[PDB]
Amino acid sequence: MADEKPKEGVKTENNDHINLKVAGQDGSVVQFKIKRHTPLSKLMKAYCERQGLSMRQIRFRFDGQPINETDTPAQLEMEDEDTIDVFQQQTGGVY
Repeated sequence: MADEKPKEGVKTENNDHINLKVAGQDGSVVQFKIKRHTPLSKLMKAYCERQGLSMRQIRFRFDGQPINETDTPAQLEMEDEDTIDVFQQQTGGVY
């Protein structure tokens, strides 16, 4: 069915608080914090804002199984300072 798709920056209640590490071999490792029920997308958009060198070349992957955009750390078990391997461009960023 058709519905709204608000993709803006906003704050919300505090559910959980886990840890994550974006180890980009094609760029650099970066640590960040997020809640249990939170759209990883919000993290992507923010990334570009800082280092918009490869927003269309981002792919979160873990040493166990692939990850999508409609997924969460709740049913992924990716907490406790879990470093999710991520790949990026080769001639666009800086590694």
